[PDB]
Amino acid sequence: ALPGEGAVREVLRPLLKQAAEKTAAGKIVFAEAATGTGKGRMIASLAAAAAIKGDTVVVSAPLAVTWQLVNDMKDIPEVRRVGLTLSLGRPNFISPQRTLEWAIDNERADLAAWIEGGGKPLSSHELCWLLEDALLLAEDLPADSLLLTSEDPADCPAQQLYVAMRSAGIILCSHFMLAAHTRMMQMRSLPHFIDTLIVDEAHLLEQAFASVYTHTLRLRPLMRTIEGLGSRGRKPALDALKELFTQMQVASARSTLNVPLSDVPELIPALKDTVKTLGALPTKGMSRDARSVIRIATRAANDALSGHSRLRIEVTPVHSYPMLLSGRSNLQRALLGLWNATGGATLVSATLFTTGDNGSLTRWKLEVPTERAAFLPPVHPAWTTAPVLLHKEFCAHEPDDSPEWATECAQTIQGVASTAQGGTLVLCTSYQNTELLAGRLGAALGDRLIVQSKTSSAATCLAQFKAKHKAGIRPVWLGLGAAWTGIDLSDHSLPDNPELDRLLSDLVITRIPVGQNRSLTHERRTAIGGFRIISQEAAWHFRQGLGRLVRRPGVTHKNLWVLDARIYGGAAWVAPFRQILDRYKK
Repeated sequence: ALPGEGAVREVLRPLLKQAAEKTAAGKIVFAEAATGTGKGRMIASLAAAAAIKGDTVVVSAPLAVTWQLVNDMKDIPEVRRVGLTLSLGRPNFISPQRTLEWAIDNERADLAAWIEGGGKPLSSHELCWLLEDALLLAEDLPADSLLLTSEDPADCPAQQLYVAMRSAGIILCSHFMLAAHTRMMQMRSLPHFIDTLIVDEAHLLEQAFASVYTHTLRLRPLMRTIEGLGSRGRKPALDALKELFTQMQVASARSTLNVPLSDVPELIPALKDTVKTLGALPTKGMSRDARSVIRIATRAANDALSGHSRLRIEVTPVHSYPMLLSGRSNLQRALLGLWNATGGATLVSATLFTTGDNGSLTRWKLEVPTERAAFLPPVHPAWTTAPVLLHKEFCAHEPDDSPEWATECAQTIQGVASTAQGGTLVLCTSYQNTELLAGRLGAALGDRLIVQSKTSSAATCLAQFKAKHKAGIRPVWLGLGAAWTGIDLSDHSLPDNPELDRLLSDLVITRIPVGQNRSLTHERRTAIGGFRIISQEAAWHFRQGLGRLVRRPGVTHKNLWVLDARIYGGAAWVAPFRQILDRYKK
């Protein structure tokens, strides 16, 4: 037996046994278990067994689920022997100054108010300024430019937090920490070699790598920084940034899209001049604020100049906030560098596969060597589907971003709000759909409707959903983005009475989530694999969206609605999404 195997639920013991075995054998184990099965105890036992063997063990997991992970591990007597610590590196926090400035710059009152409130945690010392919270507040946050770096002045609150939090057999870190560690490891805090790696919520890991390997040149705060400097080299740098912005206008007009360097050679002169000038103004007498701003800007411009990254131009015709994104479409090299510094690994997530035991997509995303992948059978008990009603109602008009489609879909959603026992989460695939559905549902569902938009984040909507449900209303949340994948809609006021959990009683998927992924990795994956990758990403996102209904066993009165007309229209390409839905009693 394994340390803490008695704490693990019986339904996970075969998964745990195979995972421990194959991980000790040097395999990258794929372990998918339904949310609410006690996966934290399984991970605790895996890490305890590995560290008991003398292995360096690292558990990479988001800080949202890290409190309970430490709680599950601190109960194992052998874990209390070999040591447990948290490597709360700088890739975990944001820069309060830069993040504030960004929030006012882009009119995000939620993010601005959270930064002004002290960055206190939405979910030793109290952890604040977390990157994951800011991402829940700005799904499109440019983490790269706002992450707390070692070049930040020590009077920064997040910098002081990192230094204080820098307070050993089992090391626990976040996905972003592990990605940044991989990056710094490959160049010419954490173990240089990972004997045993365990990744909770592995489906997020790839998104953490792409974020770490993305560079972001934001022109407005950079120019505003240089304006408040000495006149030594100010005029050339400002002229060069102006030339870069003009060239960005020209290059975005050149073709109307994630395009490479060779498609926009006009920026090449521009960025080289920019870097040159950003290195020519004297460091003598710059506060480390401006030092960070300018060095981050030079790094971003050089990564753009690399020719190995792909660029996004966001300029005046389309985006009031000028910005140059340069990300990698090929984290192949990065994640192989990771796995080569790893003896064995267990990837744990509620959603690892797409339409089956099929872990092809996820193995491609994390670039696991095919000779090390070990696909275990997924564990989904009966209670994930037993208290669920899959209703037969749906919108006849196909989802086409039209006024007519909104007019019909909103009637169906109105009926759902009419028969709902508690809250209702209506998942959407774009802000345009949210705005149309809000236009039709506003007057009737008043003081019940929550409209998630570019000005109302997923987490402010989450807090409001919880609040209006606590007040006895049956709130109806038109949500998107993290609402598909991130939110945990289980009533924390009823930890021991799941039969009374009515926080989310009716989930309504408006559209098949085709096209929710816009990352460079997925774009290249499509350019290689085709509609296979498109459909598999859709099915994966769809299973994630379904995973918001039943978060623990013993719940009752959960209703599921799928309004997409193509689901019931007899088209062949919608074949996977029906299979998943056939796991219910309609």
